Amino acid sequence: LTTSEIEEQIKSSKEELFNLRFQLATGQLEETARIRTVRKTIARLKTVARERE
RNA sequence: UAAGUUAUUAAGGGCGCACGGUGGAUGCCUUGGCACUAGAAGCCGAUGAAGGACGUUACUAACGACGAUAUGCUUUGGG
Repeated sequence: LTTSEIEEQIKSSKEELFNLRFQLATGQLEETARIRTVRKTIARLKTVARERE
């Protein structure tokens, strides 16, 4: 859905990535494979929203 | 302790030979080039061009690829 697609990307996958990058810099964030996995999730959400228009 | 005569020494050097260094010629190689044949095909840009700067990865100087959807995203067919 138009709104659900936006809500999931804005509050989730964005603030979630903020914590990962923040946690890593402090030196207490393992599981590095979770950043790239979330980075590309936003790319797919913005691909559907742009073509659906 | 007479008259006469002729040798060794090699501080160093010369010639020959043996065995080592320095140096990168020669032989054998090719990821790179040069001269051509035939068939395409001979422009891009204000709907922002040709070339550039700065950025993008789990840590990333710099080469290639990408542009805040950043070392990639979707879909349609090959494997």
